[PDB]
Amino acid sequence: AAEFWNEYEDFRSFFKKKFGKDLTGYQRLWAKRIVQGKSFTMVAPTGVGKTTFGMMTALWLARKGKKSALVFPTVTLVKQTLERLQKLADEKVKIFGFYSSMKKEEKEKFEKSFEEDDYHILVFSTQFVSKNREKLSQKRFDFVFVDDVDAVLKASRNIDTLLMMVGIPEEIIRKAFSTIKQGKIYERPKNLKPGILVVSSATAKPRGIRPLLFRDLLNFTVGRVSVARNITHVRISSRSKEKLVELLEIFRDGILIFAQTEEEGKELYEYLKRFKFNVGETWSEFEKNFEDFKVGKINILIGVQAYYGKLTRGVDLPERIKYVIFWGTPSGPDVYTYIQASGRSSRILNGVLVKGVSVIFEEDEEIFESLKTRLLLIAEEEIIEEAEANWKELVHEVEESRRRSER
Repeated sequence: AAEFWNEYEDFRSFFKKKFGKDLTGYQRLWAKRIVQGKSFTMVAPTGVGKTTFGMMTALWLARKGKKSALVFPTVTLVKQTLERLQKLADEKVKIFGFYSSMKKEEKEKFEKSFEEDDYHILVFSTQFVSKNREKLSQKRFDFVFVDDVDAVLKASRNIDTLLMMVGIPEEIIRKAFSTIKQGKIYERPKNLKPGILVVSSATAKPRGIRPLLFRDLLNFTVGRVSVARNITHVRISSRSKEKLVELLEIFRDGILIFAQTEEEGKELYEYLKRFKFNVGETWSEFEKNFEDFKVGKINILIGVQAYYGKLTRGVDLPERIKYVIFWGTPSGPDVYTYIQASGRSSRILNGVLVKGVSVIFEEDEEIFESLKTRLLLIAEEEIIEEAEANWKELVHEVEESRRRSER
């Protein structure tokens, strides 16, 4: 249901009349948001009417004299949307588009009204945004629809451009980021009333600190942290293979070791094999070493830190994977790789979010401190020092949480 229902049914009707069919499940949901002036990420598959909704919404906003911008990754998408719009458009609505392979006549029409603010709907690509950041940031759109997600996150300058495009002053963006950098949360001014920002998808390769400005300014998150987690993060201020040996001696079983490089991984594999530990590697034979580890044949599994890796993301065994050890912090620092990797030790099993332990071996105070603040902003989780870690109690929490799971 929706408070502001009257605007929802007014949207619902207009859609069915113009488009011809009724809003779909996702579209209804999205509809109830747009009606309330909430921005959001379109978490849905392809072919369920993502572009159609953005298009129809812009049309519905034009009736009330509100302006929209529709940003696409390709030119053909710009054309196709322009064509569809001008066919569905009424007599009043002013619609203009722009791409490089456009006629000089049609180009000047766009540039004329663009400067004169004589438009209701604008359609251009992500390239256009890169060429016209200055001019764009000087305009406020009630609705901005971004189809390409990576483009938004490729340059920190991009995020700022959209933000200002939705009526968020540059001064407020600086103060917001200045606040977020310190690790605090920024309380946007309640009298600002920004426009609607809608991002079509979520990047399979997110990067940066910038993407957090949507969280405090438009109250939505571009990135895809996990629903929830129960992980204890502990840091070891060195690379002591023997500080490691005495950890494996109490952990004993269900251990994953992520090395920065395949070279350092082999070195670590040699050392542990030399001390007669039951260890296996994943760079040579993954399918077989993981199944042995899965069945209990192998106690320790060593791998290589990679964003979309087999061991970092793919593996799904909360009942088997209890402890995650990082031989050096993922290069970057790569909080998203650390996040995915440490999540192997903690997820829902038979109605219990089991307890997981993540240990980081980092000697570089500088690199570790970066990882710490970033983990705090993204996953709202902290990393404790070895001296605050009660290993016996941690091992207990790991075993006890997997009994309450069997219940």
